[PDB]
Amino acid sequence: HHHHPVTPCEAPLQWEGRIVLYDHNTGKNTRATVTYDAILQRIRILEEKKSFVPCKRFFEYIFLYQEAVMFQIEQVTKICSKNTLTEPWDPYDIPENSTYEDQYYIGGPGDQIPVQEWSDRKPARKYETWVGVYTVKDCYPVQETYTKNDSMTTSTRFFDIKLGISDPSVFNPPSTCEAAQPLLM
Amino acid sequence: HHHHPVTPCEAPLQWEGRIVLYDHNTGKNTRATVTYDAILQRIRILEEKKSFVPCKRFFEYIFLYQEAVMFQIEQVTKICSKNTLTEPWDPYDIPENSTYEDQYYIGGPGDQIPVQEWSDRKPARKYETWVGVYTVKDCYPVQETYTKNDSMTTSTRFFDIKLGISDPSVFNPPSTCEAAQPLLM
Ligand SMILES: [Ca+2]
Ligand SMILES: [Ca+2]
Ligand SMILES: [Cl-]
Ligand SMILES: [Cl-]
Ligand SMILES: [Cl-]
Ligand SMILES: [Cl-]
Ligand SMILES: [Ir+4]
Repeated sequence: HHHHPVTPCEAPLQWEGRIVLYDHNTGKNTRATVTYDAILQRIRILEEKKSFVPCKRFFEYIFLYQEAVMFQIEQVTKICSKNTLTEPWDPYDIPENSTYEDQYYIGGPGDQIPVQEWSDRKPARKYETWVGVYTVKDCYPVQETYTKNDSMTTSTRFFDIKLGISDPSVFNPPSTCEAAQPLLM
Repeated sequence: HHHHPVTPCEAPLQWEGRIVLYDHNTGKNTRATVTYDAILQRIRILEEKKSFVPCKRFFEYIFLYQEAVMFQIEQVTKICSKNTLTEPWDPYDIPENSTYEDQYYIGGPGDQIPVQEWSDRKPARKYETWVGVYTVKDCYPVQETYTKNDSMTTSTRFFDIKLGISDPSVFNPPSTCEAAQPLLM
């Protein structure tokens, strides 16, 4: 008998890593290099081009939540958009009041890792809007599903995570962002 | 005035590296990981698959010139061919009697490398059948063009070369080569 943990582990506050964003609404899998900083509430997201995908435009996003602004740079053409942020900062961590779902091992004999699953499950709602899988040892994000705001659901996978920000230069918006608010999409 | 060098540098005898084979006769660019051993006169060549090339079969070649045999393994299906070698061993080096052509730098200010060009040029023949480019410092192969045997010409580029054979296991033919001489092509 293992004690149901009273609160979730604390996710790391700063890291450089890579994600896949699976958007169910359009079926698109966006691959990205991420710089994540829950202390200054900024996140920088660089989309990746793969061989022979049939879209031609790739974006860098710099979310600066402490200055209420997001910059979106078309990577090739360097066209920059500057937009106001209305929405609060949302960390990649387990909220304090989350429901404990389970603990299990991912992978094989010898090469396997213990992880935990948390959710926002509560008896009043049939369906969860949030599920997070996090390592037991270091509380690193592994996967999140997020059903939020009338039924736009995303699935995020996280990998190659490295504690710390070895390159803070990425949060400086480029010279071209003396700029306006386009919808680039 | 630099003295015309009396003999070419001596190419390294053993290395692991990668090549591109450009065959003019068919236009095909074959990318390969190579294990090269001029002492035991063996060479092992592993073709590389790239995303969405329209051929489906990729070969490992183990040339054992000291036992007069070559093994060709279809990589996925592991079908093995065992063939006799009639042809003598040919090293990746500059033959002793080669004509000196030139010395120059490849690349830019700060990031540039000095290399030499040798050939089999002689006044009796209008066209060279062999041209080799080799580093000045270490005599590493950079590029060869080979017009030999009625006008089948190949161009080879060499890169990521590492002195020594850190993995001799590659010269052991697989369990499936209790086997016969197919033409796989
Ligand atoms: Ca969150
Ligand atoms: Ca040769
Ligand atoms: Cl790719
Ligand atoms: Cl790739
Ligand atoms: Cl590829
Ligand atoms: Cl690739
Ligand atoms: Ir690729």
